[PDB]
Amino acid sequence: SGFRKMAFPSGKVEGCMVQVTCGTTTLNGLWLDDTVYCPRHVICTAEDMLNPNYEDLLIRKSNHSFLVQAGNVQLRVIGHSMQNCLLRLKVDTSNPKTPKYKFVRIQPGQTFSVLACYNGSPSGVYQCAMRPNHTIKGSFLNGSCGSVGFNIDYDCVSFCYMHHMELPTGVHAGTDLEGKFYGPFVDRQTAQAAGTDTTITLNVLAWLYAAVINGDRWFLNRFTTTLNDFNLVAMKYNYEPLTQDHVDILGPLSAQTGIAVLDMCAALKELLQNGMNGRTILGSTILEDEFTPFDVVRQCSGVTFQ
Ligand SMILES: *C(=O)[C@H](C[C@@H]1CCNC1=O)NC(=O)[C@H](CC(C)C)NC(=O)[C@@H](NC(=O)c1cc2ccccc2[nH]1)C(C)C
Repeated sequence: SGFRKMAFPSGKVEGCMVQVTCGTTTLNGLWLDDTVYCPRHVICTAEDMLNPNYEDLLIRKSNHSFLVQAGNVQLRVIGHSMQNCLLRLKVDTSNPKTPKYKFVRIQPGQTFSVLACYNGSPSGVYQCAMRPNHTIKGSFLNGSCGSVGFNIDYDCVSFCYMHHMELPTGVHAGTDLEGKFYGPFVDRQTAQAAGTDTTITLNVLAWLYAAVINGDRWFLNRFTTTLNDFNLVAMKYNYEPLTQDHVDILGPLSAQTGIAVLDMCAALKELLQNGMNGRTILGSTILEDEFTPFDVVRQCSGVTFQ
């Protein structure tokens, strides 16, 4: 029993973190086989960052403009290219600790673990949700760029995020491991704001199913609702509309609890309209939206506390 925001064991990823220096800028890189991936703004000076032309900045560098350090071992750069907002540095050694891996671009609402690193050295692990507005609420200081987000399936690390910047509201933006940003953001120290955000309805619902699987039913009710009548309540409270696809995804959790999806939607509508009345759900006083249906099935027991 219990329910916590759980990150994946970070071991396979720790063995891939290195340090990349260029000029006076130092950040982290990701060392898979004979390539190190890192944000391209590593090549910027402080004044380059306000309006950089990376194509022009990069052609002014050679292989030995880049210092790559793996623990105490220096790695020699033997090639370099720009892929979108990343640099790919080819090195003379292939990482013996390279795990089975993929590069994946995640969808909004999905979760992943972040390994926060400084100077190529892991320092912390926590779980994040890609928000609807394509930011994450991370915890990043100076020197954190090149930290990666990932999921682990079996033995395969699915890298899905690399960190680049912090927005004025204190939230974070970055790219997939092909260098394409999530959201409309660019790696420039310009005026850039997060779009308005929304609550991830599919995740709130999945977490109510988690609460029932762990033996709590106090928030349920005798009513039901149509998809359309729920979405009028969703609009009022700044929740994403629920689609038939979301209902289908919640199918297995509905089967393990015997609570029909639209019956749970009626429960949520009631929670939104009436509040929680000083009570908690899985230890929380608010409706939690950073757990996917996959997160719930992963963490919860397959047997309901009936
Ligand atoms: C990576 O090393 C570093 C990590 C941030 C430092 C603090 N917390 C972080 O996550 N990222 C950077 O330094 C960015 C460099 C590239 C984008 C070229 N720069 C920033 O993150 C600054 N970036 C902004 O984008 C910014 C400032 C600003 C002011 C008004 C309106 C919009 C707006 N965007 C940060 C302020 C540190």
